[PDB]
Amino acid sequence: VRFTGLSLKQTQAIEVLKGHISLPDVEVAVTQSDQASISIEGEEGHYQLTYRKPHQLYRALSLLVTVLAEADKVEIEEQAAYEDLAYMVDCSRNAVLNVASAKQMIEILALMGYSTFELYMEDTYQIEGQPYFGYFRGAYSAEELQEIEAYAQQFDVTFVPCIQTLAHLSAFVKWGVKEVQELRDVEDILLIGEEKVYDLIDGMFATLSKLKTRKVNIGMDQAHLVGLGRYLILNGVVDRSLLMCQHLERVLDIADKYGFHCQMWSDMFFKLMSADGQYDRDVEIPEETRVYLDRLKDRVTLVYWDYYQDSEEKYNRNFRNHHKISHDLAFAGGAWKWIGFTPHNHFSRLVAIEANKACRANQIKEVIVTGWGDNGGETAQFSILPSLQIWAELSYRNDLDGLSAHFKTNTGLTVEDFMQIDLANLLPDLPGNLSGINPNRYVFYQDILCPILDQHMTPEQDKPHFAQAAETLANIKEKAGNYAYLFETQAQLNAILSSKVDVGRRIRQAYQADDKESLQQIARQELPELRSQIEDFHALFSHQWLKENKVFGLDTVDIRMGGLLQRIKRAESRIEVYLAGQLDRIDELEVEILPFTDFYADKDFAATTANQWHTIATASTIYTT
Amino acid sequence: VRFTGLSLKQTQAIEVLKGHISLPDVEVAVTQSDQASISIEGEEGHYQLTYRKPHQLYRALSLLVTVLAEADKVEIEEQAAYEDLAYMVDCSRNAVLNVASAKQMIEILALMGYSTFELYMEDTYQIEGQPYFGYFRGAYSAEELQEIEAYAQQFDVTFVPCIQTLAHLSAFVKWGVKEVQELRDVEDILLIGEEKVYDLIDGMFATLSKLKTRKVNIGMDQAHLVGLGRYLILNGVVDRSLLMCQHLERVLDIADKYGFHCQMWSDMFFKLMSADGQYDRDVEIPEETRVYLDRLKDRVTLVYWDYYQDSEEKYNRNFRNHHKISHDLAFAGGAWKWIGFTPHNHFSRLVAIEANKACRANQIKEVIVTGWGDNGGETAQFSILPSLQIWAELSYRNDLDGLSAHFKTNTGLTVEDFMQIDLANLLPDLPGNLSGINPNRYVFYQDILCPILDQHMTPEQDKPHFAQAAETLANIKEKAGNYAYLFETQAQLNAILSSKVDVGRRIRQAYQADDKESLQQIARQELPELRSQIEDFHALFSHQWLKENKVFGLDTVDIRMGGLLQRIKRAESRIEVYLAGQLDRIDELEVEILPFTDFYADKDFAATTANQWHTIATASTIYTT
Ligand SMILES: CC(=O)N[C@@H]1[C@@H](O)[C@@H](O)[C@@H](CO)O[C@H]1O
Ligand SMILES: CC(=O)N[C@@H]1[C@@H](O)[C@@H](O)[C@@H](CO)O[C@H]1O
Repeated sequence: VRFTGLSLKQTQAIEVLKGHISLPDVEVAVTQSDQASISIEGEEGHYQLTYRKPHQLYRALSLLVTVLAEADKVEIEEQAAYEDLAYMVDCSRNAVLNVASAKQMIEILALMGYSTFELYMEDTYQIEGQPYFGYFRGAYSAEELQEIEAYAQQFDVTFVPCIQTLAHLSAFVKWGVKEVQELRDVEDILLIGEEKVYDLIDGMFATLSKLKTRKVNIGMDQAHLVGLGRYLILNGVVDRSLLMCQHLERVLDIADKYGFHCQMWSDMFFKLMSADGQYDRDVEIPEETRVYLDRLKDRVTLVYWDYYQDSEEKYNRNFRNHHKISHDLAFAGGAWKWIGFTPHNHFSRLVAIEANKACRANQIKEVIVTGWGDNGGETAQFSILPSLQIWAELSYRNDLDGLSAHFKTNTGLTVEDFMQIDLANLLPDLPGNLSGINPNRYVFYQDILCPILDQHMTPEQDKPHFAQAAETLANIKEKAGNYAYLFETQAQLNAILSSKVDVGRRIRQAYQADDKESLQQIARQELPELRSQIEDFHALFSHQWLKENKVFGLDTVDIRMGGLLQRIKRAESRIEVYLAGQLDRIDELEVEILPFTDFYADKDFAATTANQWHTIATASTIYTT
Repeated sequence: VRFTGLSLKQTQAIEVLKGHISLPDVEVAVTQSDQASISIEGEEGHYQLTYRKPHQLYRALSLLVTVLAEADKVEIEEQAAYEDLAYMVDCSRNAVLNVASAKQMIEILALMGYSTFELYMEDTYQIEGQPYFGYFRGAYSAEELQEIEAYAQQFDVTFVPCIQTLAHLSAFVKWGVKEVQELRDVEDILLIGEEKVYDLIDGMFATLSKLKTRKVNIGMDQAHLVGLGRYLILNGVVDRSLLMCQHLERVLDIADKYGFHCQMWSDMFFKLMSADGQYDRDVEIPEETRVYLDRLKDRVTLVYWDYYQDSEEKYNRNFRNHHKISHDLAFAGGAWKWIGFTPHNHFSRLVAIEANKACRANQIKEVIVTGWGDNGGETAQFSILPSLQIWAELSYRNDLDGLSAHFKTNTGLTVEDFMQIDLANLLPDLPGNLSGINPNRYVFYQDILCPILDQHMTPEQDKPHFAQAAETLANIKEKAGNYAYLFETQAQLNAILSSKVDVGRRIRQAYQADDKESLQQIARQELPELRSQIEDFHALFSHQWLKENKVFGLDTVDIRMGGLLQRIKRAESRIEVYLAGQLDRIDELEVEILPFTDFYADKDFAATTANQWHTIATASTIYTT
């Protein structure tokens, strides 16, 4: 590859990206031009490449590599619909992306066309004088954040931290020392009005001000009981919509002190000013709150977040609700990686297509693609690359015609192969448009003796689905190069699910039929083999985790999986005592299984959504007193 | 032994009790008399024994066996201070007392002098038409409760179910079906004013009405956020003291429909009407509430519960507070068995002495001794027998001069030997008068690599304390007869704690000193042996659990211990990886350990209180989303 017109910075960036893409032997003249986000023209090995914004050079090169495998003549012109496209990684659900993996992620985002990289850190960044904040969580040092940001800057990608300045601070506020307890209202919510809370928040911005970036998402989502705990005890009943504004104004003043411009999640305005306390509502704004908001709206960008709607109209409705408060809006979409071990790129594609229509219809300047890790971070950080390419394609081209070819240029895999990563969730009888259906997770963590999700299993279809999935994924692993770990992990999981999906039911059928030879088989052969496979899964999972994340947080998985293993040993031992005639009855097996949840009771399929480890694993108490 | 004056019922009861006590070959003439709770006179093999209330015969027999070992001549007269002395077993914290153990407990309570046996059941009794209420919890059927009660009736011991009609329903309200969710306010609290809530409660009393007893404790403690969840969203802001009264009225109306008389925990009146939301307060009663409350207080007995005070004076202050609301009061004291694996009979003794003074000074007629099982029910049900004998002696004699001798008649062990059961809690530098200090539990469940309670350990003291305790307990085990299991369990726990108390610290010390030999030894000898020892403990614990309780709830302990075991394996593997030179640092060990809590920071000792498994075991998230 011969380039003319590059700076040293750009030539060095390109050197890094040769680790992902193969530049052919051609001559490319490069310039900045406002004419297009990306333009590439020329033929017979001599090409002219222009970008509007510096970071767009890297997507241009991915396009160039792609189209030259196909043809000698190139006519590319792209007009991105969004001023900014960002990817936000969850670093608060136990999985803290390690620095080396943050660098890989940045490289890929740059090839895809993202302008912005973001980390969501509730308590997982260090604040001077707050030793419990992020303690044993692998909180990023200021230096690590600076290194990560500086790396992104190598590709003209900007960095935006997503923090919390109200709720979602559960891992911090649990620490039973006065310096932390005095900051609390209730649950995971900080105490509005308490000066020590504003000292903490000032501390958050002092840390962040060590970065170059002056753009921040301050959070403030899901503070459902705000003003109703220690706040209510100290101050009595207040208008909670005004309370939100008072808090918001204090935080904005602190941001201003450090020169930051803020975004925030939008949901609490709607929840606190709607009759049934929900996000998706047209709001009745009390006049005093309307006056307060009118002055605050000019100082903050509201982020409408929605990972769920299957149609443009549903989004547009919410955009119209938001316009009643502000026209300075951004949108946050979803790269589904928060439903256990296995992502849902398929569902992500479905909703992105529709969200992109709505966002364009409402002149949304910025889309933030979110990669949440709900309830323990058990899905791989790189599991959702197809979703990321999907949104990039939608911004730059408004279609997916180039999705797989650009994807294979950037990763070595076709997007279709990569999206087989979803397989543990893709039961055949599901419609593609319902969210959160996560058998990958609940089949895995379910008990043996007390299988409380058993009514949601359909062994005739599920067993061969999982078995075939494991074979499909082993084949993809062998051609996945450096992405192999992802597929190996999923293959082993599907192998486990193919038998575990009904082992609990088979134990009960054998018990009821008095088939003792079968119980003996299950206790002495199948369940010990099940433990061996789970330990193999745990090893693969640990390799995956340690490759992507800091070690901190893996401990919760160690605990969860060690518990599962011990519960399988209980199944073995209880069966043995019964077979030895030292029990008349196995009481666990005498209990009739009820539906776990009725959330999809009306549908013809049996699967469901169950995404809390502690209620998957047992009907007993385990965290409560 | 030969008796005259016995009914058939009494003759049958004494036959059963010969299983516990050794009646000497003497002649006893028995009659009821008003002259004393119990009197015994006579000599030379011929005795006259009177009792006031039928159940007191059985304590009288315990006393007779005791004194006849001392002497031929007998002069006994007792006047009990309390009309009723009850023991309440927690059957809601995962450990549901099996029917066989309920019968043993009743037999022992009879010999001690208790008039009343109680079971605390949040969701752990069956309600027709409510299939999720007690699901997979080992909830008692009506027939099991009837059997337990009829068995108590054999000894003229009455039965009082303790239930919940407001909060503490967490194991039920988690179930994600509409028929459960529609009953919810917030957290573990039912939705006041919802008719389906009142249908549920009617169901509760429908079940209980199948019993003979017409006395019930309806709960209503600790509903901290009542009115502030779904209640607030549906109904707006209301006077919460009035809300409580409205709910209470409804519940009492349901009780009246079935002929019940109610007791209730008193705390929410004080908490809702005090300015800081605390129990130990003389409260200003709002005017509208006083009207409502004065009516309600004539329909229910308030139970002042307090397990913590080391002085009469503090109890007296709270009695005075209560007396400004009602003179229809009972008192609840504590047999401390809710702080992990190991009871605190010693601390129970200390507070009982002072509480007994206060109850006597305030004319209290009924004392309920409570045996809570907080956060998984991991302490043995029979671990607190000394605390039970203590309260019986305080009622009947107003002193403990007879405590050890009556205890040994009743159990075969001196009370001093039995109370060694407490040892895993009895660190030598603790004063006797501070509650909740439970190294038994937190030393056990603490992580290895990330030992977040390490600052609370005092190895030079604690190590020989635990090792010596294990020997002491092994000796007592050998003379404990049918109670041996209790001491066997505790012996193995103390053996584990003597090394585990500082294994995390020694790993850190060897790591910093670069003592790779000690790291090897710890990885390859100590930690595998530790896992072996914990598996033995798990085996002993399981035998104890299955002897005393239903199998339901053991699963949570399997999970917890399974997870601990797996975390010890992680410590082994991380060290190995490091020893192999495939890591430059073990990041877990580079984190400086802070105090876990400042609760007892001002004291001379290092130990503390930490009684939530999920926060002992990890600093990561584990139940939150
Ligand atoms: C702003 C926002 O997205 N908040 C939460 C987020 O933390 C994560 O849990 C996500 C996926 O389930 O759901 C949202 O309710
Ligand atoms: C009425 C009552 O005693 N309520 C609770 C009880 O459930 C138990 O948890 C106990 C020991 O901690 O503490 C209490 O505050």
